[PDB]
Amino acid sequence: SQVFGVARIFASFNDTFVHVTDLSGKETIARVTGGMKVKADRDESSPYAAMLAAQDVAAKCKEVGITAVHIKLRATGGTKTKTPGPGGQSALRALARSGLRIGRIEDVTPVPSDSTRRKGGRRGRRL
RNA sequence: AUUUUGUUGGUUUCUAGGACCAUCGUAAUGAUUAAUAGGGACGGUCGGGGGUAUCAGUAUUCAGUUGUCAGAGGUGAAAUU
Ligand SMILES: [Mg+2]
Ligand SMILES: [Mg+2]
Ligand SMILES: [Mg+2]
Ligand SMILES: [Mg+2]
Ligand SMILES: [Mg+2]
Ligand SMILES: [Mg+2]
Ligand SMILES: [Mg+2]
Ligand SMILES: [Mg+2]
Ligand SMILES: [Mg+2]
Ligand SMILES: [Mg+2]
Ligand SMILES: [Mg+2]
Repeated sequence: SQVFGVARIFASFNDTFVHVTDLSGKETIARVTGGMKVKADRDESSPYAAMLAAQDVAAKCKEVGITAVHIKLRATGGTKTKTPGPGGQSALRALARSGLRIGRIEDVTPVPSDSTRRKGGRRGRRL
């Protein structure tokens, strides 16, 4: 039927990565980040920049033959936050509205079974 | 050692006295509770109680392979990087 890639979306609170690979993930097809669409650091992770980033990703996918993708959304994970950034929601909707077909969706945020010390110190970051 | 042998040393038998040792007979012969104190034993347990080994788990970082290409990182915004 369709030809599937894998859209590995890494949405932090400082940027948004839209990365489409093959099934194995060893072959990169298109990688457009929210920082390639704006010249201000403060909105590299904006929903607007993620939508533009996803459209460029979707456009590149079409000329190579990728007609559908599976979604593997992730946050920063590790010792840091597990909730996805604001750009992860926009890049997914933009991909679906660009004529690309959507397959399976999964959260693949790396989650420790209790692990390393987190930055900030005992008293946290004081603001 | 309490008396007397006319008498003082006496003298050791004698007398009597505790103090024990044996036998027999008397006797209802002789051991307070087990504290909703405690200690101990025992029986099924119950615990992320402790120690010594042992087996996971993903994560972090670093490295090896790869894949693409312009930014990545970080913040309230940036910059050092
Ligand atoms: Mg940023
Ligand atoms: Mg730029
Ligand atoms: Mg410090
Ligand atoms: Mg405060
Ligand atoms: Mg006389
Ligand atoms: Mg008792
Ligand atoms: Mg026992
Ligand atoms: Mg896992
Ligand atoms: Mg530059
Ligand atoms: Mg520059
Ligand atoms: Mg950045």
